[PDB]
Amino acid sequence: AERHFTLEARSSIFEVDQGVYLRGFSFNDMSPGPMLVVEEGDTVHITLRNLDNVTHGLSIHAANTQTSRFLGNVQPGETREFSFTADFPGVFMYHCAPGGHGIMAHTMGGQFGMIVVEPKEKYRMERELGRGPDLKLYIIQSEAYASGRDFYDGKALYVMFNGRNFRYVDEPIPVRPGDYLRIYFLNVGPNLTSTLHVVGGIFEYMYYQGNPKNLVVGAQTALAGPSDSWVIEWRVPPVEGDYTLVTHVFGTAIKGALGILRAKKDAPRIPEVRAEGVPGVKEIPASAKRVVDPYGLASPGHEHTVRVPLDPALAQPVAVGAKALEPLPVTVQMVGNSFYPKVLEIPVGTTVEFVNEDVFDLLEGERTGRHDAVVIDVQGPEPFVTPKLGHGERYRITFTKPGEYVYICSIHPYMKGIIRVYEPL
Amino acid sequence: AERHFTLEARSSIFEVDQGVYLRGFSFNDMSPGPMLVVEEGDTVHITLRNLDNVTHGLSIHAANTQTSRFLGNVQPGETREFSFTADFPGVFMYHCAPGGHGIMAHTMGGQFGMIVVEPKEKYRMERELGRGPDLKLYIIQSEAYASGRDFYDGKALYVMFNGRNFRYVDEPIPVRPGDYLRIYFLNVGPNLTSTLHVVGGIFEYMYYQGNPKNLVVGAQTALAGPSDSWVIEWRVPPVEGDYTLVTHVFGTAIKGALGILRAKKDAPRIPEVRAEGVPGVKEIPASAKRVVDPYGLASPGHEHTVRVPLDPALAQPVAVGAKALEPLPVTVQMVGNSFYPKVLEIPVGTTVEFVNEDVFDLLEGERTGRHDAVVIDVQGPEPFVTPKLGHGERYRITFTKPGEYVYICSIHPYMKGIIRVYEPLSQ
Amino acid sequence: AERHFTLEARSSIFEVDQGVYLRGFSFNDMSPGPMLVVEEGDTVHITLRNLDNVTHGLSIHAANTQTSRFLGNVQPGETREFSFTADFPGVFMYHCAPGGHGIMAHTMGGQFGMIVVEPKEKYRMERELGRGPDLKLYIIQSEAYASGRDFYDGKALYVMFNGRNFRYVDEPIPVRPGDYLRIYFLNVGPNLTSTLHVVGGIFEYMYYQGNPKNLVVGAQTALAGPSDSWVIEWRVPPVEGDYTLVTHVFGTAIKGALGILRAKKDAPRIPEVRAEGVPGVKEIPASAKRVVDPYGLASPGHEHTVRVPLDPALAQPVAVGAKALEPLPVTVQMVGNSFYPKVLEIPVGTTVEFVNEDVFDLLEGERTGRHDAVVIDVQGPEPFVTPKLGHGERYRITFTKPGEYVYICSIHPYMKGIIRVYEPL
Ligand SMILES: [Ca+2]
Ligand SMILES: [Ca+2]
Ligand SMILES: [Ca+2]
Ligand SMILES: [Cu+2]
Ligand SMILES: [Cu+2]
Ligand SMILES: [Cu+2]
Ligand SMILES: [Cu+2]
Ligand SMILES: [Cu+2]
Ligand SMILES: [Cu+2]
Ligand SMILES: [Cu+2]
Ligand SMILES: [Cu+2]
Ligand SMILES: [Cu+2]
Repeated sequence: AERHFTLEARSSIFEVDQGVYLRGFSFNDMSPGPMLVVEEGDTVHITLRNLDNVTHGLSIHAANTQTSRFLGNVQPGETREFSFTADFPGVFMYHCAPGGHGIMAHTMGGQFGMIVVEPKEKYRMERELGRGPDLKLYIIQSEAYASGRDFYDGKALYVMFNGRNFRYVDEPIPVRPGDYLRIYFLNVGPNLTSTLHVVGGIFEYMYYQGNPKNLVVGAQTALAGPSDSWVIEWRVPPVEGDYTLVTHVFGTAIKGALGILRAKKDAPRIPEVRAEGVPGVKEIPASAKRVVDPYGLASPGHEHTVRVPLDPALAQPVAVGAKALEPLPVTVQMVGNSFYPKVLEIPVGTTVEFVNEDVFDLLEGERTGRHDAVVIDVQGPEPFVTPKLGHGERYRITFTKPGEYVYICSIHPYMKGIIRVYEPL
Repeated sequence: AERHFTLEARSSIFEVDQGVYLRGFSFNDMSPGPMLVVEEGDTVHITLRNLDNVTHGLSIHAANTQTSRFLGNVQPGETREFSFTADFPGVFMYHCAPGGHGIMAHTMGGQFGMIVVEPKEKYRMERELGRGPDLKLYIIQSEAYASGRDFYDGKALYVMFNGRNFRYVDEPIPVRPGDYLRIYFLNVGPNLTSTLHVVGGIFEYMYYQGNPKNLVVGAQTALAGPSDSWVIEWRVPPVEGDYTLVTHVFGTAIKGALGILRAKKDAPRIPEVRAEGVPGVKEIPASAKRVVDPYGLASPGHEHTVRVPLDPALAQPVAVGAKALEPLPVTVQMVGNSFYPKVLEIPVGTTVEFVNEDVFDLLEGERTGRHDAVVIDVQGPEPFVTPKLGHGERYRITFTKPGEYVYICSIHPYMKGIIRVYEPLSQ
Repeated sequence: AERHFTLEARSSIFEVDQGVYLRGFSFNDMSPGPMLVVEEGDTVHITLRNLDNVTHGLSIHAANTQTSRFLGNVQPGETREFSFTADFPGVFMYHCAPGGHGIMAHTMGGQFGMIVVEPKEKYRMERELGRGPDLKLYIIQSEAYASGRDFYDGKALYVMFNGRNFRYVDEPIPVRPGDYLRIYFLNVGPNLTSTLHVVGGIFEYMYYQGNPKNLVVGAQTALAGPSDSWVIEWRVPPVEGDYTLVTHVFGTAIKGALGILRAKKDAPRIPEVRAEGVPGVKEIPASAKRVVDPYGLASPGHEHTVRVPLDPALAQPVAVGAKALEPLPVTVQMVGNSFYPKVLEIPVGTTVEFVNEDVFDLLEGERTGRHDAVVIDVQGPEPFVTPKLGHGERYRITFTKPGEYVYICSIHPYMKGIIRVYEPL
């Protein structure tokens, strides 16, 4: 058949926990984005629309043909149409791909999902039992970051199944003892490895990449690096109670990646568990505990604020050898399309040094990791507009008077920071 | 056969290097715990006893049947009895499972071990040679943490084979050139991946999860994430000398995960190398150079102490636009069933904000990641008790007078921290 | 056949990005080192020479026989000769092996490379097509570190294919639509996992370790931990354009691990891409923007400098209910054959505590992780010499007068740090 899907690139807000909101980028106002399911040999038609005010694009791992000419560098308001044949069965990632630096920077902000290509060849348990699964479960594991600095460092704030911390503890997935389950698992990462496990289960058959040829049997874990996938076949044992789904990378399980398969003889067949996030929200309620934003300003502001005391060399003349010591500059890094620290408070007389730690400094716009810092809200006498900095390039500003400045990158306008200059009354 | 094993949950202290002690939890006073070996098709009876003052439990990956109802949420002094059939051959992890948050928090404190299910189908090198191994080696790789903060961040202090840094450098494993070795390897993690390697060897046959069907041949490395396992068959080449066992993740090999197979023509046949820690101690000697405790107070105390100077906004009135700036609070995180920083020294007038960074705030007791802070050693006029905080909830306290305080969490009484408040003697 | 290769251990400087220089250790002045290619069943003769002023050695994973007796603990000026038979086909790492602690410490400084053992049994796509590859590509992924602290913590500064950030973006690899490519991939790490991917491709056949028996089919990623390898067979789809080679661990792709296969119908047949770095330099030019050195002093110096104010307990007498508080010591760690922080600036009256965080404290020289700290080129009134510290051992020094001290480890003389003591004028 011919199958058609529409993906819409957008800026969004995701509710990842009770009272916890994440700012980022989506397809169709959900993270993970819409789940696409086709059969091996189908023609797949994609319409990609950019509804945002920055450039986006698309990579789709089910296509064994050129994609970036057709689906990259999609400007604000532009549409693309692309078709391909699904020649390889299994479980595939899709994600945003503006091109260059932006492929990595946008993917980590929420722009990812799953496409399943169901094989003509039946999986082994289906063949052996003469019937299809009693239940199919589709799961994405993914990470959320508090800053571009933390993204470079591999320090995830939350890790989750289908876009919400402990989603399937709050709403346990109903199963029955004796059910043939088929699980479709994709770890999008983007940094951390996963080892998927069910407490009370040994997976009978698993298929690396979801291809029926790549058979592994009798496993306690399914090992998956970023963008690795598996199809897993397992019968629920003939005993009632909770069979917990978890990653055995326990420093990530503790951050949200744990759910429950609740086995009861009379359990209802509910709507299909798709690898899709909850719909995004329109605004942040005033009752929020935390707002996470890797690229821009986050709440509460005080947990992202660095207040620097006066350097000992500025408080008075001090020295080591011959002449007086100069004060040390205070660094603000450009890193992972963000400014680190996000909010800096310094005393009059301090020199700030911007430094670009992003590495890919070719191309332009959302395809580049070059950055500048340009004031957009001026409450002081010393507004600033830095040059555009390549990797490892630097720019110094000395602040001599009190004031407060909100600034952005002109190339990537969702990058935002604050400098405040204080003085004794 | 029917096979019976007894596991005893307890609080323990492990000597992980010369003069270096680690506080945590165990089964039977060793980390890794008792190694269990059965045959495929055996009936396995487990007796679990809780000898500690907090709740514990057990998960056992060789069981393909419901376990949490029968072995979870085991109260202090309680016993459970459970049986299952070993239907699947291989190398399996077992670990503590109070339930919920505690599964992750207790496992990282030391409560893990191995159960092996030997297959009825013989492995390929045994079949080909017509005999069993000349020596079996059972190995667990595991991590130790200085704090729950470091646990969240994946920053291990030590990484080790069978519970002690460079154990098999200090005591090399005797083998002979030409020996048929069979290695049973489990990476328990709980955070880091392993690539097992022997210097001077290429592994002939390997079996993912220890299942004979999952064959990989001719490998320089055996890739294993947390709770992944392998069985490996290899012949020692016909040349004497040291063949070093190591993980090729070299930032973890450097932390303790390296040992020696010492090949000599006249080497005695030693008893099998079991995947079990050295038994623990009851007191820490005065000779100790370091005490590590992820949940509580560590030694020396100064290496875990943050001393804050007076906020510039408190030192005098300061301003940006017009009105004076407020001082920033000093943060104490509850994270990985610990307080971070462990010891905080602040000047009078300072406000502390407790914030709960643990995420799972459901259930109760050892099953929850809710926390409070309650003073239990009062050496000042301002002892305190916070509410019980869920994820991302906060509580502020302003300290106006000098003093010191040791506090715990009432939910998890092994969590411990210190606040000291200082003031110039001139006042 | 009988094949002979010469490896020369030395100290080197690599240009890993434009204007960015990395100090470390090499074979033959390139990182990765020379690529060695043999056939299954060949006798391989190695000549190892140590051209440096510290001990080096060699481990070679293609040898299934004792190596360390013959190639370990190679003193300055020494030569070793070693032969073995290549009995196992695939893609193997080699690296420095002085012994003990130094195996890990030297390998992370750049001393690694690839040896390929081509199988007698033909790979599947070569069998099916009746001909060899149109182009062979040999790729190493490796990491670079700013400090031994960062090495312990898994925090790589750069991650790259064949020794230079975005090398194959700056110079894309020409291919033709329809080409049979065979890729020989080795992740040397030494810490991070990789998931190798081509944008617009699904890998047809892959071989774990490069052994023809270990077949995996139809994959979007090839998962590889440190020292894991693959051989990958893939046909370029019949469409012109760029097919991007990348690791899906996107926090490492963003640090330099991304390249381009540029597909054109009229592309010339270039020479095979060898898994070898760019030859090093003898001096760092005036133009340089960054010098990285995990063991020693880096540039600019101020980005590695910690300046401490006077302890509140030294400023004035303070107490917590009883007698006056003592000041807390300021820690310098010995960790990963380096001092952390690299540069420390402290006020007169401050006590410093050196602590050895390296764990392996047996053996001697480059085989041990024992360390001391000793002032060279003395130009301050209070020079120091610490004892040689084992793991977790400590030593205190109280500084009472102003001055500057450059210091080294006597055991590992390339380790270097600075302490400066300041005083009000
Ligand atoms: Ca919740
Ligand atoms: Ca030791
Ligand atoms: Ca560049
Ligand atoms: Cu995008
Ligand atoms: Cu991709
Ligand atoms: Cu920018
Ligand atoms: Cu427990
Ligand atoms: Cu488990
Ligand atoms: Cu608690
Ligand atoms: Cu070396
Ligand atoms: Cu090696
Ligand atoms: Cu040294």
